[PDB]
Amino acid sequence: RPYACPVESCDRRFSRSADLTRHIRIHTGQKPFQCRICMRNFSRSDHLTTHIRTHTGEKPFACDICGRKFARSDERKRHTKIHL
DNA sequence: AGCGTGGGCGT
DNA sequence: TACGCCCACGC
Ligand SMILES: [Zn+2]
Ligand SMILES: [Zn+2]
Ligand SMILES: [Zn+2]
Repeated sequence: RPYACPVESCDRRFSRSADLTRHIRIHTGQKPFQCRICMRNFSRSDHLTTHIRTHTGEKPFACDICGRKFARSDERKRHTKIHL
């Protein structure tokens, strides 16, 4: 990790410089992606993609056991474990 | 449950 | 750079 955050209060370090460039948005407060629906801003395009599903009700991820649908794969993952 | 949001990293 | 997921933490 040759790339450290130059911010005074922060001690984080990164392997790839591009990851620090993304991280630095936490301190500058830049949120480049906007929701056309509710006008809310987001720091990441991937998080913007999933936020919009809270409006459309789109749920691409169904549980392998019962078939209950989820907007994000991680919610389905958190759910599947309840069948154990 | 509903879902924000950072870290690791692949395309 | 710009984007897209997995994985995880958090409220
Ligand atoms: Zn920092
Ligand atoms: Zn929105
Ligand atoms: Zn299920």
